[PDB]
Amino acid sequence: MTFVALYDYESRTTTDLSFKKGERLQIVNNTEGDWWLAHSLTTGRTGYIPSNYVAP
Amino acid sequence: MTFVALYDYESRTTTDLSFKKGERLQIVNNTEGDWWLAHSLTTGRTGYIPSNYVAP
Repeated sequence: MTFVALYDYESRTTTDLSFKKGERLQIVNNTEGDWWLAHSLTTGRTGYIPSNYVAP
Repeated sequence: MTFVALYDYESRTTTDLSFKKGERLQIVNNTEGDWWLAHSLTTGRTGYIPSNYVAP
């Protein structure tokens, strides 16, 4: 259910969450799933993807 | 190792990857881990966090 921040994190974009070590966080269930850093073998581009959009 | 895009996805920020259905993608191993949408019970803010930054 609930996690705790091991480290400070400063947001790098408009969608990530800043937090300081020790905060208590709850994971939100979204349709998109976990996000992974991926490389497209098709296009050569790279960045984060919604795991629920892909399959092995 | 390798996944395939089930759906089109259009990037919403500077760090996500756009792709069209059918592309082949490889997951990149990063230090940050998976990213989760989280809600901070401490601050009330919400957004994506690097899973490796937190523990239960």
